[PDB]
Amino acid sequence: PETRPNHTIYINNLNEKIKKDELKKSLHAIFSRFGQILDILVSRSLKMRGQAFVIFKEVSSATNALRSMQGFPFYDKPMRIQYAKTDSDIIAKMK
RNA sequence: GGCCGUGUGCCUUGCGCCGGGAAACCACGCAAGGGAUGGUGUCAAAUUCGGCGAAACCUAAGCGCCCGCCCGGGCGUAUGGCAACGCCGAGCCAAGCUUCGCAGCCAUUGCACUCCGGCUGCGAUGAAGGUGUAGAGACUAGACGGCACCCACCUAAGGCAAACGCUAUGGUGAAGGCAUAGUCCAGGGAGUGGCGA
RNA sequence: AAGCCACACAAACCAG
RNA sequence: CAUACGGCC
Ligand SMILES: [K+]
Ligand SMILES: [Mg+2]
Ligand SMILES: [Mg+2]
Ligand SMILES: [Mg+2]
Ligand SMILES: [Mg+2]
Ligand SMILES: [Mg+2]
Ligand SMILES: [Mg+2]
Ligand SMILES: [Mg+2]
Ligand SMILES: [Mg+2]
Ligand SMILES: [Mg+2]
Ligand SMILES: [Mg+2]
Ligand SMILES: [Mg+2]
Ligand SMILES: [Mg+2]
Ligand SMILES: [Mg+2]
Repeated sequence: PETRPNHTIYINNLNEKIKKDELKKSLHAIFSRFGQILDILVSRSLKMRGQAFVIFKEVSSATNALRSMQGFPFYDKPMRIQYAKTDSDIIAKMK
């Protein structure tokens, strides 16, 4: 379902075969139509595989991303999005 | 093939010893013997270039002594040389391991911000051990070699235990592979030709 | 000298 | 005990 608003969004249920360095650019171009993107974290580890965190400059870029991109097929797989349960280390150094 | 001897590598015993180790025991220095040194699989590849050392042993230019002197000689000696062998820089290497890529399958629906699941497959780099290092050398093979286990003996740090204590990822079960076993091919056996003293 | 290098070469044997 | 060296068979 949904959680409570955040600067960063939690993306899961991805295709686990797409490589780290390739996927970043496939995310930096597709989501930049909501606003500016700060950083995209992707790990291929057993725990973090098929998961991605996308950090925007403002909430407006992330809130619309939750609605406009909910269910979008990405490499023949549905894209599930939730709000982040924590604030990113990239964000914590400013506030 | 045997018997005596010298050297060097070896192990055992009985000595020394601010080294490492928790102990076993390893390493170090020497001296006297040859009684002893467990097992099964696996790996067979690279085998290039270039420097550093050696004992006995063989020989005697130079130099020393001597045959009173020269002419010959004689005696000592390595600094010359053979060579068991001890090793250094660079390049390459099989399987087993450290770490990385890509592919393949099995898992995994997982909230991270430091990196990270397991296999089998090539390719890659790490640390061993090789190789260079045979009588110039060519080639087969397993071993005394690299590797995983297996067994006997010793110790027990850590882990286990209330506890006498249990337990090996720690020791001990030699060195030989500067060619070991083989089959070749140098070499001597057995010729002249230089160089050398 | 001991030994080294080049060419030539018959055996069993010795042969790292 | 192994390698190599000096003798001897
Ligand atoms: K000690
Ligand atoms: Mg014996
Ligand atoms: Mg070959
Ligand atoms: Mg003289
Ligand atoms: Mg004279
Ligand atoms: Mg003499
Ligand atoms: Mg000498
Ligand atoms: Mg050499
Ligand atoms: Mg060789
Ligand atoms: Mg060898
Ligand atoms: Mg041989
Ligand atoms: Mg001859
Ligand atoms: Mg030899
Ligand atoms: Mg030998």
